[PDB]
Amino acid sequence: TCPFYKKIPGTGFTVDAFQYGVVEGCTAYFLTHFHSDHYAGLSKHFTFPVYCSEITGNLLKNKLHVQEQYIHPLPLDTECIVNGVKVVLLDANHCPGAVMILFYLPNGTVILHTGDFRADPSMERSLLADQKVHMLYLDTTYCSPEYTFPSQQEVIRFAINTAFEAVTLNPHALVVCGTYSIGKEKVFLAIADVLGSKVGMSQEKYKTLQCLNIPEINSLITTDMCSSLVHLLPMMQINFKGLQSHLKKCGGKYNQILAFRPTGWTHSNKFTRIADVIPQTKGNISIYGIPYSEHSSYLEMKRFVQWLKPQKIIPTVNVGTWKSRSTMEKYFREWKLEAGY
Ligand code: NI
Repeated sequence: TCPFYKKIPGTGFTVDAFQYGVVEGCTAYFLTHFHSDHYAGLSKHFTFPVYCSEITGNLLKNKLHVQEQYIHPLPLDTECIVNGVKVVLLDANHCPGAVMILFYLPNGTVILHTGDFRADPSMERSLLADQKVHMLYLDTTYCSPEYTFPSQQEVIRFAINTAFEAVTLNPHALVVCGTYSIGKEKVFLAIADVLGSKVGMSQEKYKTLQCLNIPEINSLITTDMCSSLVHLLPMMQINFKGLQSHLKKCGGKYNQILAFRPTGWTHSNKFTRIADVIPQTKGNISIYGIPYSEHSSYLEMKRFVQWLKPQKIIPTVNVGTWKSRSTMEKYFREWKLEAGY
């Protein structure tokens, strides 16, 4: 059964609620982004209307084979009417095609559902600036002050410099990057660009990337592994055994692997600045864990919420424990008392 924080009161609408069978009274199903915890339950057999971005809709059609007649893509930053209710999709600064959704309820209530997001000051100059929001359904993934990590730009700078240095010192090194979902494409694309290589990958991953409207993509990716010195592999293979095994397959073209595991936050962020990060090494294989986040840091989330001044906040992440729920409620009250709304 569908939980309360996936329902939009005063509408026939749900958000990210595909794993509960037919939801009672739901006339339209919104999908914020193509990540499996959110799309869970969609397939070619789904026969209700799905509302989403253009990119999410390309993925629904080509990866899950949802039939075209039930896909309703909407443009961003554009007031649209859906079953009698005005909605707007805004860029969530998450993975490709990820949106936040503003709902203008018939009774005058305004609701913002962030989906998954990485709050940024640029959002303070979207269509959010124009009006009041009564209820915020907030991605609270990292809602605790211990969650600090660098900007995406700093992390990419570290990665490009690291890869460029290693391959310039050794022209026979291979760079490997781990993946398990869409998002974080900048990591592997930036590395390939500085090295003048295309990124090589499986047919299934190439297919996924072809759905994402990235400019000049035919120029950056390939299924021909032998022509590439940046390879993508599944995240589970990014360990000394899986990499030793991959190196065997490259037929004596390479004698070293430098690999990257983009993670979210890890506890080493408590102690170690991005500049100071070092790999785990065994023989001719080095592995860097880099904190490339597509969710708000605590400080980024706090700044967004204190700007927005919502009347009520409903968390959508870490909602399963009393300890988490209590912690999050205490922060929302601090924020409110500090800023005065
Ligand atoms: Ni996500």
